[PDB]
Amino acid sequence: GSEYFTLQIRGRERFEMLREINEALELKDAMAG
Amino acid sequence: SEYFTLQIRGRERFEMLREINEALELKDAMAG
Amino acid sequence: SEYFTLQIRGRERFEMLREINEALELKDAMAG
Amino acid sequence: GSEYFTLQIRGRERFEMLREINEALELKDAMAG
Repeated sequence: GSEYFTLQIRGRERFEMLREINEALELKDAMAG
Repeated sequence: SEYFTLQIRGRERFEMLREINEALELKDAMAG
Repeated sequence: SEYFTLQIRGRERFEMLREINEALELKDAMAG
Repeated sequence: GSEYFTLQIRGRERFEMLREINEALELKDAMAG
């Protein structure tokens, strides 16, 4: 299975941007299986 | 400022998002 | 709405940003 | 040299987010040469 990694992000706005991207990529993951 | 953490699935995805993240940090630093 | 264009240098970078872009579109569509 | 590609982006906020990312990546390009 996938290994998980943690990224340190500077700034709330940047965090929210990268979090939204990550959440979207994970939704794509869910449709693949 | 306290920094945030984001947990990412997959090495390639992590490396991509890390590259983006660090490039954004560089852009801030180069502006001054 | 009129959509925007962004010009990107490099196939790998383009594919990465396109994947992100389309995943965001999917997230919108799945919310309703 | 690099080939350029155009991406169609839906929504101004998303455009600004991806544009900022792209601009940052290109700045990194400039420091490599």
